[PDB]
Amino acid sequence: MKKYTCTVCGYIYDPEDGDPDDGVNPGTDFKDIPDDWVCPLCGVGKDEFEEVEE
Ligand SMILES: [Fe+3]
Repeated sequence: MKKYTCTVCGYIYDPEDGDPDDGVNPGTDFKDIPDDWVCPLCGVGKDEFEEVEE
């Protein structure tokens, strides 16, 4: 499971951690996060995130 970055503020979604306080449990791949979820830090939608490839 890849990490994704919010391209607006730099927040990194790490699938190991999830975003549990917004209902996204540890182990949830980015593509399975409900599509109305927004960046916890800046509030933009999923469409401004990009996969972290390295
Ligand atoms: Fe953000």
